[PDB]
Amino acid sequence: ALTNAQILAVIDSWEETVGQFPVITHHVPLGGGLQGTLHCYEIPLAAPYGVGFAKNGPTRWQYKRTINQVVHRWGSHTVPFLLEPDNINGKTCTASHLCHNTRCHNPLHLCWESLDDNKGRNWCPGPNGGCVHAVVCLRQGPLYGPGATVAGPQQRGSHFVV
Amino acid sequence: ALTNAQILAVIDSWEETVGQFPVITHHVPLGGGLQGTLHCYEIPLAAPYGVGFAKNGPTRWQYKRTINQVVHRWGSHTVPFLLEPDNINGKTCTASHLCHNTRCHNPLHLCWESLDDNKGRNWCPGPNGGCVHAVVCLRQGPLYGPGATVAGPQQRGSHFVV
DNA sequence: TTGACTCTCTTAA
DNA sequence: GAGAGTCA
DNA sequence: TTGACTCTCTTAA
DNA sequence: GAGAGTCA
Ligand SMILES: [Mn+2]
Ligand SMILES: [Mn+2]
Ligand SMILES: [Zn+2]
Ligand SMILES: [Zn+2]
Ligand SMILES: [Zn+2]
Ligand SMILES: [Zn+2]
Repeated sequence: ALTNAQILAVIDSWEETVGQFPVITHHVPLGGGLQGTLHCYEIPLAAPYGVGFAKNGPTRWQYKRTINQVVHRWGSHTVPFLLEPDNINGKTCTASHLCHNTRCHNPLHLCWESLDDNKGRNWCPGPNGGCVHAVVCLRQGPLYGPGATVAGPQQRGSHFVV
Repeated sequence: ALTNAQILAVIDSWEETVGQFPVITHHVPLGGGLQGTLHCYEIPLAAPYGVGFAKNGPTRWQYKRTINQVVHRWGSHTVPFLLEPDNINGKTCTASHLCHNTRCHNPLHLCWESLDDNKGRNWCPGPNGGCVHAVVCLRQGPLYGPGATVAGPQQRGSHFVV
């Protein structure tokens, strides 16, 4: 089993490599009509991606290191959290982008939480619009808003009450 | 079926059968520290479910009718919206429970919207807690809250900024 | 040991 | 959140 | 014609 | 949002 020192070494080599990714400045809604700035460290669109990185899906990557002749591989956004509990309330922990930008590997833009918590950030009003996430959102969720519902609740007869 | 008359007949028959489903009262959070009452028309747990209904999944049902000697079948919650566009902005329209209760077939608890709009209601603060859905929520979403994030954004070195 | 591909899987609407 | 097939 | 089962699929995290 | 195989 990899030691804590060895894991810290993986985390450090990961940070070293990701820190050299292109840094892209994005202006983002914070909620409450305010705008803020996020700096994403974006993995390249095509190979080569950086030492240890490889693409396993359109918006999926993995980080790989070989330690004492054994190959180890992790989801590319999971590496910052290798020393954290990997489940909570019986739910698997997932890497969760506070910037909602999959290519970003900035660990200051990631948290470690259930898939439900993760998904729900998409509709959050944002840190200046009423976010109640204990680990606060960095921005308003991209899907926040009135929605585009096509048809509302309705009945033709009188069989129902709300 | 194809004709408006035939579609109205399907909707009316569906409403008549669903109108005989047991009415179950559910007290629900509305947001803002307030609570309300919903009356769900709940499909039975086991066969027989009602004329035209059959279960295709633990929480999935279908409605079927024979028109012009041909069998026509729909997802059991889609029938109220058979006269509505089946897509919006190129995204498939889905039946969406405002009461977050799958067994419920009360059309006054259903809306017709994209899967994203549908999902996002799970985290809405609710009609008295700040819901901005244009077709308003009937209750606070069951997943609204601070979440249970295990680890927040963090770095070991000094390569990153927010 | 490393890169660049390949494949399938999870969850809850 | 969906569609469709197999039997009786 | 109607009922009661079976199977796999879609989406975007 | 994930894990794992192949080949050189
Ligand atoms: Mn996310
Ligand atoms: Mn729903
Ligand atoms: Zn980012
Ligand atoms: Zn938030
Ligand atoms: Zn209901
Ligand atoms: Zn709402």
